[PDB]
Amino acid sequence: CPPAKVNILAQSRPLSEWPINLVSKGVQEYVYGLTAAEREANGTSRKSLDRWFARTGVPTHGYTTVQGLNLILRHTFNRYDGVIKKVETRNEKRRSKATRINVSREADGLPPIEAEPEETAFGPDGKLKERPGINPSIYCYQQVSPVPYNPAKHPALPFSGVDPGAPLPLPGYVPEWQRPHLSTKNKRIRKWYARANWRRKPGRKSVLDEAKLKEAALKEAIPIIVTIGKDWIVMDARGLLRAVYWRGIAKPGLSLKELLGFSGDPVLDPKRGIATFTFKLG
DNA sequence: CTTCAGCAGCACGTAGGGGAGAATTGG
RNA sequence: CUUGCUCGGUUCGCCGAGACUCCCCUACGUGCUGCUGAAG
DNA sequence: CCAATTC
Repeated sequence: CPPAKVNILAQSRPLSEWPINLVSKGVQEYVYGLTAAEREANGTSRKSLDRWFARTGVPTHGYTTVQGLNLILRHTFNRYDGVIKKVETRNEKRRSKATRINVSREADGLPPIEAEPEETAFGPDGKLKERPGINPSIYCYQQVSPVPYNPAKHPALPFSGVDPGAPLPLPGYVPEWQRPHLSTKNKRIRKWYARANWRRKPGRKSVLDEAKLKEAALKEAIPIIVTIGKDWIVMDARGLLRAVYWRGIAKPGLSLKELLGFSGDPVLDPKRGIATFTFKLG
C-alpha cells in the first residue's frame, strides 16, 4: 500500500481548529498519563461513546461520529500500551539473558548469580514516565472521503473542477539552440510554471517570479473537496495523478472517478500543508 | 591547562512504540 | 507522465539527470555550545 | 441518503 502526497490548495480555516483535531488532542491529553488501574475503568457504539465522553472529562466540541471517534480511541490506547510494550519486551529480553546465563550456571554447578532489576513505565506517583506526545494527524474516514469538485454543490470559490468522467488532459518555447538533444525517452513533462525551473541557484538569472508559477499551477488544478462538518479541504489531485502515472497503473486513461478509485481514508498533517493518500491492495 | 564527569541539545545516524478500511443497513 | 522534492546546463525562453514507505512520539548519542570537580 | 453497524 504505497503512499502519495497532495498539496492542500484551499481551506476555510486552519486544520488545527477543526473539531476532529481538537477532540483528538483532548482525548490524547486526557488518556496520556493515567495510573494502570485508572485506564482499566476508563478503557463501537453511539451509546458507548456517549457515556465514555461523560465518565471521562473529555469534552466533545460538536463531534459525535462513530467512524470519527473510535479511531482516536483505538490509536490512543494502543500507543499507551505500546509504551508499556517497549518496557515489557526489554524486560522479556532481560529474562532471556537471565535464562542464558542460568543455562551455563547449571553446567558449572554453581548457585545462580544475582540478576539485575527490571523497569516499568510508571513512576512512584502513579502517572506514566514516558508520556507520549500528541499526534496531530487529522485522520479521515469513510463517510467523509475525497470527493471531486462540483461547483453546484460545494461552496463558491475560485477554482475549476472537471467532470467526474472524462479522460484528464495530457511559454515553453524550447528555443532552437535547445533542440539537439531533447529527451527522446519517456520521462516527466514539467511546465513553464514548474518551480524546479525557477529555483535560485548561481547559474540561473531569471529566478522565481513570486506569484506567476503559483497562479499557473492553480489555473490547471484538479480539485477534490473533503468536507468534514462545516469545514472543507480543497486538494490538488495532480500529485495523485503523477503517482498513478509513473507507477505503471494507468496510461492517459482515467477520470475523477477512477483516479480516486485507486483509499478514501487520507491522513492530513496540518503543519506541512499536506495530505497523504493510500492505494488499493496492489 | 589539562585530563575526565553528567545533563542539555541548533546537528546526525539508530532504535522501537504507534498509524496508514470498506461492507451492509435503517429510518 | 500537469502539482510538489534533489542535482546539474543556459543565449534566462526551459532543458537535462534522478528520489519517491511515509507521518508522529519517547529516549539516547557523536562532533560543537553550555555548567563543574581533579593535576603542575 | 447517510450516519450508524460488523470484522
